[PDB]
Amino acid sequence: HLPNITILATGGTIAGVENLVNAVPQLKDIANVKGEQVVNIGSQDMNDNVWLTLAKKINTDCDKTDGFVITHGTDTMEETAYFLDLTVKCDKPVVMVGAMRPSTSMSADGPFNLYNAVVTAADKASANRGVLVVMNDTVLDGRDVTKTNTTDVATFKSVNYGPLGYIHNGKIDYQRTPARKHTSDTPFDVSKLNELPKVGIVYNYANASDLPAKALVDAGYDGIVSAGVGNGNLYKSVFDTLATAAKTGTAVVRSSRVPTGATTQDAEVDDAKYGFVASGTLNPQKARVLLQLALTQTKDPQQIQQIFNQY
Amino acid sequence: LPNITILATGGTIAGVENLVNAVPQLKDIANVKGEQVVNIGSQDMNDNVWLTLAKKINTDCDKTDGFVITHGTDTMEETAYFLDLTVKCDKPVVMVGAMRPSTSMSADGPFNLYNAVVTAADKASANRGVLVVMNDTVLDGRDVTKTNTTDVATFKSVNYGPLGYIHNGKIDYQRTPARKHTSDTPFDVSKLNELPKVGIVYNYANASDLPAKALVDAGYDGIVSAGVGNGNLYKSVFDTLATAAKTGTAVVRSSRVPTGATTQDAEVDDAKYGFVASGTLNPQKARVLLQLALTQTKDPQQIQQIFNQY
Amino acid sequence: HLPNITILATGGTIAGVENLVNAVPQLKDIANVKGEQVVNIGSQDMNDNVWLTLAKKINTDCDKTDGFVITHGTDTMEETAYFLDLTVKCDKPVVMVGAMRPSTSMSADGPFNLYNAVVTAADKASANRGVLVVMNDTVLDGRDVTKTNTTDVATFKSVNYGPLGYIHNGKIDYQRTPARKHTSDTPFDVSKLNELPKVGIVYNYANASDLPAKALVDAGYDGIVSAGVGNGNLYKSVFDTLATAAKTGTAVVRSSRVPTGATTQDAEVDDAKYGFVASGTLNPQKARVLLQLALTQTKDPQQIQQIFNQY
Amino acid sequence: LPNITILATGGTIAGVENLVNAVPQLKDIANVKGEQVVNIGSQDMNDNVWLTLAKKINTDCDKTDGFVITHGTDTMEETAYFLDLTVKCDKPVVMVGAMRPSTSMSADGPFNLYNAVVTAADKASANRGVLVVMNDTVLDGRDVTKTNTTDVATFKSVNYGPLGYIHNGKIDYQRTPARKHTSDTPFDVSKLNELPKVGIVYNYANASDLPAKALVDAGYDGIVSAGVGNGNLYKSVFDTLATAAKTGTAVVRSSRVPTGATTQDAEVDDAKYGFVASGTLNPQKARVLLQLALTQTKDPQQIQQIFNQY
Repeated sequence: HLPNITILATGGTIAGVENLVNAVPQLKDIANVKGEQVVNIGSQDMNDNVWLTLAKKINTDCDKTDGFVITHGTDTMEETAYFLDLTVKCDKPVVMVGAMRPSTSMSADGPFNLYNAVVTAADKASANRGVLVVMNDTVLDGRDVTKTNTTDVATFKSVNYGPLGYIHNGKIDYQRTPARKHTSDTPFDVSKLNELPKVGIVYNYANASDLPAKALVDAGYDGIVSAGVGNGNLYKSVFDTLATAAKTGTAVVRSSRVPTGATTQDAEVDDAKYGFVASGTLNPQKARVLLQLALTQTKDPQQIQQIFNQY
Repeated sequence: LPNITILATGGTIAGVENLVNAVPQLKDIANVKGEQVVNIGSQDMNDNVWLTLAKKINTDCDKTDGFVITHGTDTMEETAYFLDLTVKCDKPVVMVGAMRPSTSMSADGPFNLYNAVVTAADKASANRGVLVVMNDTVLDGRDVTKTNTTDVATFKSVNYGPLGYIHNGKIDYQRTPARKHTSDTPFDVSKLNELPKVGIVYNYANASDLPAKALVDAGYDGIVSAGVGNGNLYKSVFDTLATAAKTGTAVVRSSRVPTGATTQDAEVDDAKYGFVASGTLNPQKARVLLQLALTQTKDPQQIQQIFNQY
Repeated sequence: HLPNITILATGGTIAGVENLVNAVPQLKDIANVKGEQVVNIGSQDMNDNVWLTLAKKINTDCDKTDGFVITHGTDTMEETAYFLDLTVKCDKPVVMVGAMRPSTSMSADGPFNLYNAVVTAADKASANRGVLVVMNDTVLDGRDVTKTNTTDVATFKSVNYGPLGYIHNGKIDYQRTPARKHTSDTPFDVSKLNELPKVGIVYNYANASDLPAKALVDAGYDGIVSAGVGNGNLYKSVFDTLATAAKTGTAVVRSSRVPTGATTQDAEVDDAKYGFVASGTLNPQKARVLLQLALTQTKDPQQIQQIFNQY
Repeated sequence: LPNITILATGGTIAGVENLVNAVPQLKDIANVKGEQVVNIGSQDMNDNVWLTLAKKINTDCDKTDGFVITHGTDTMEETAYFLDLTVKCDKPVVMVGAMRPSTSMSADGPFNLYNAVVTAADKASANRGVLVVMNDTVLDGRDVTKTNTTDVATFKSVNYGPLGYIHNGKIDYQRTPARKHTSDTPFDVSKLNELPKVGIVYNYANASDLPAKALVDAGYDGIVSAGVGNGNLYKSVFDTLATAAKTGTAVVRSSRVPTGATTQDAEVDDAKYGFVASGTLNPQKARVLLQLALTQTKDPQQIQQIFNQY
């Protein structure tokens, strides 16, 4: 008896959706695989509608399978993974996987990546660890995982807290699990939502224009995430715009363009004075995910900060 | 002992005249003179300070043996690259800051400043471009970047590595940047009062096109895209920047991904759209080169050549 | 009411033992500190006797304090930390700390390192995580922590599974804990031992002499750890000597000189055929610690392998 | 197309004559000829193979445009440095291997070999020393090391970084090693049948002196210490090596620590004891340089100078 694993595809094939058991025939040795094409897009075009589709599908079909593998482009896999980490209520394994080389190229990584993703989704030890990303023989938690390099097959790393386990010869030695609350331990419930609160991201740098921030404010955005410099700092003109926005109903989260480390609460910005929230180790795109979901529950900055301290 | 000028741009990391008293060991390695150029937090760094610093270094080159610039860490990597392209003095120019306040336990500023002066005093530091010295390491201004929000070891040359390490006041240099810098560039800011307007837009799932449209509507000369993966763009952002490029806006594809190049000949046909690929330059560094490129040319093929040489 | 923290010193001072509350006066704000000089040596001379002294002291004095900080040289801190991780039965916090710069040098790291070590030992959340190392604002588990650079203040990293938490403004956000069994979950009990089994380490490289391995065998060593090349591979002459030793009573553990990754069981060496044990992610010096302790319980290679799979 | 010679030292990574059939895309970039020099696992690499490879490359230099050497990954970093010091051909010499078996899913060997040939065919690769090409990256033979036991991305130049990255068959080189290599070294193995005996001892808590004593008793010409921290030694190991140095044994302090230099002027008075500090050379790389140094001199001051130049 092998586990039933459902592959949900979101784009092109990473090996070579119903043909994957022929493209990677050794999947037969580890699982009974069934494939469904959910959508077909490049992940640079990933969007809220696809996120809601995936969460609802996994939650609806949880009782019909033993685990899920989602094939997904690498560019925004880290965003989808965290969205699902917060909204999936199935605690069976949910594993995302992609490929940094075309499936037609020399030494394509897709085939073995898919094999190892199925290994992970079939391992009972993978349950209750949240939504996972499996790339380059490594199991990574959906919160901390990020794409660190533009081209390397080894690009995906959990840059602050490290991987959960390594895969060798079809076996995983798990030595870690994420302590932040995920899946069925979060209050986020998207089962009935057709849309998510509007949250945009602005970058900070020398001489930064306030026009991007102002355009999101003019459009009535529900939240703005700042990709700050250093420990979440803001260029003066951007600071001025976001200070006004926070006092007129917009939720403002300070994150950082710096690729590792937390944007902390007790540094150079008096968040309580301005009504801002500090993102911790969540990078701008991950902080956007959590802020959108926070905004389904509350608009209060103190309550949003508590959310950013727990999930 | 060599004469070293410390140009301060903010608060102390260890008045500016007092640094020899804060770090008395500096007297054993250099004759130090300090000047306060501006006094701002580096999160508020801007074009006017960049122009002031380049002009000052170029004007005072003959008056000193080397320069150390004290600077906040948040945007040091941007100022370093700007100076790397516009300074024509080939005497050492070294930037330094501190990740812990000078008043805090185990403050890093004192030894960082000591090592920055060591570097500026070392004859072997000349002709290597503008340098950043942090955590016992000499880093080239092009590749150096702040990798962590809090760690004293945050500054790293994440693609090509450091130039040398400092131990007991001595540097073993094993590398130098091949990209053209300082007097090997055509960028000459000596007579400029302002720089071309270049903004940065971020890409992510469901990204709004409104930031890009706002820069276009303001007549920006260039826009850098902090793309996903190998410089890819969310569809609506792509569409806005493609239309803008047809009108003459310079568009550089960079990446929010912290290491690796945004390459030509990947998923985006840059020649078709009139875009430029930034290579290993991250968004804020690509902005620096794009502003300077736009002092010379608006033509995308020529801008691409600049992004392949500097 | 502040916690009672005991500082156990093993060498020179890292800040500036009873004077430390004067060298770092802000310790008064976070703990009631008492210091004891256990030994006074450079950690390059660390040895079994000091290890046994420390474990027995912590176990004896557990009920007299709220947590422990051990000041220790950096060169072998990673070895002592893992030894204590396996032998301490006090589940109150035990934190090791050192300094990469002299306490008299510019920007000495010792003072703040000690402050943060006391913060960690005083945090109730630090309990039950095993023996810890606190360096450069980071809390690291004793198993995976290793010295990665010869001079950098940021040298200590948990290179396979990452840190447990980061320290900012005297507060720790713990997001991980080690899954391998430690402290009171191990069977290793050194309370009555005056000596440990003899275990030496041999290096592998091109053209490697068998003479180091032969000298340990001739001396009747109880175990030998190989610092293998790649995934625990051995130069032919070293392989030949260790194959003979394993069949004549010596325990042989394959580790690797490679600084990250596991020496795995199902690679190029048939460990069952030769009676060898694979060390997993334990580097040679850490594998020595566990092998010495395994040898207090058993000489059987299969049982030693199980130990290397659980601790 | 350039003529590239593939010298194989073990099993295939993608007979040796068949590589153009395993990787047909090689025909689009080079005229490839293969020769099997030896057939061993690289964990069994040894002095005789090193001498064979250096002599073969030096003899056949005029007959080809570049060399690729296929080699096991376990000791590739040692062979690369040996060749980096002894090859006098300044045409490209590139080493390559594979972390996954050629028969396994997503085997890395095929593309690694393709990129190695790209590198050997690129005129810009010349005069950079012996190179290792792995995971789309060109790495200098001195600093390159295997950092992980299993990862395809294991090879990194952990102190000074890579020389260039390979994308779509093109290399952007931004660095070159400053330490002297190839024809800038005095090491000449053309007439040597053997190399001086150099062994490596490890340091750790409670370390036995018996390994060191065994090498001394065998009359080893040199011993490298894999020290703790900045090249420190356990007392009993120290005492044995100090006595041996007084008798003429060459002793190099390296470090088991995987990055950073073993420096002069730290905790060990090298001049007093007659020891040599290895710098950034790890134990196995320090052995390579020490063996070659001992073909020229037994004097510790001269050996230290060699460790400061190569």
